[PDB]
Amino acid sequence: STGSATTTPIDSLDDAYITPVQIGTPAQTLNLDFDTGSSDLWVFSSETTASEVDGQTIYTPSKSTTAKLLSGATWSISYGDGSSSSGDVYTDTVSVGGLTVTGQAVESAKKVSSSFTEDSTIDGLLGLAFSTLNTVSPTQQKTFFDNAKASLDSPVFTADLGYHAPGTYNFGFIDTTAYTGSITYTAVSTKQGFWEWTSTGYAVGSGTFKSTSIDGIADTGTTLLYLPATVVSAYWAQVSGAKSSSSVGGYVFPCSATLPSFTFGVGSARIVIPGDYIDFGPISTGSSSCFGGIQSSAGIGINIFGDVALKAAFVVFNGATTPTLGFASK
Repeated sequence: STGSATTTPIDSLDDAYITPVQIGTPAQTLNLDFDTGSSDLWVFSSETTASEVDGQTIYTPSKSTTAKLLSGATWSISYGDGSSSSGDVYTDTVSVGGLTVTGQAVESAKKVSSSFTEDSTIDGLLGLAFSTLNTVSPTQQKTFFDNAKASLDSPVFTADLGYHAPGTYNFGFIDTTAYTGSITYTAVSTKQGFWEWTSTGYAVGSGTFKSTSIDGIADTGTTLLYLPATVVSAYWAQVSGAKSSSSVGGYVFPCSATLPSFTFGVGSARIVIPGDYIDFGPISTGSSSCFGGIQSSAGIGINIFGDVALKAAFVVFNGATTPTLGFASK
């Protein structure tokens, strides 16, 4: 089997991407944030504290003939941005782009933090990291991908995120029309539960490539590119007037600037992030200070190849017995 679904930016900055997901019988379609940095499929629901719902579409398990309470199971998750959610668990039928999993754990939120409430466009998350990170207790549950894997034509999914445009998540096949050149594959460590890999270096604009190992994670659920302070300083030094602002929470730059590109290495291959991808617009409405899309990972504890980086590539998440990651230009 295979599946193919379009993923759409939630706003004009590509802050996140939503993908429609069918849950239950008859189908209830919710728009979920596919997150290769976590491993829980959770949704706003009929159980979510009413004051914490503001515009989201909810899953109502009592209206699904295939829903079953997973008795005694609870979940609770905290994300890198400080947001969180928790609740109980149902199993139900879940379909993405024509690919169906029966008996998928659907984690129903009883509580969500303010960031989730305030984002009316995101109805929940669909985790695509390794199932070892799943938070369901006392019986850990599998991701949608893990459950689907055996049925797929090939044990892979691909992320093809757009810049200010829709893109695609495919399951079970590699669309050879969706990228240019060849795909370069690189090793993955699953030791921390992430799609963790080592970039071979970077360049700023038309500058020379610096060969240096940068361990980090491919994380579709993180907006920006978070890299070591040395790398980030070298980038922003090429933008007149750019500075790190503790009050704003990162590097800012004059909105009048033209940003240089940023290149990262995948083995001997190179992925180029155009400068425009690194512009996250005014820090507040009407400001002439703009927020940067490359930020320091210092104090996160891990480097993160988030959407800024991933959207410059066609990315293969290869879930074979020994997982790997592939990157192609597009």
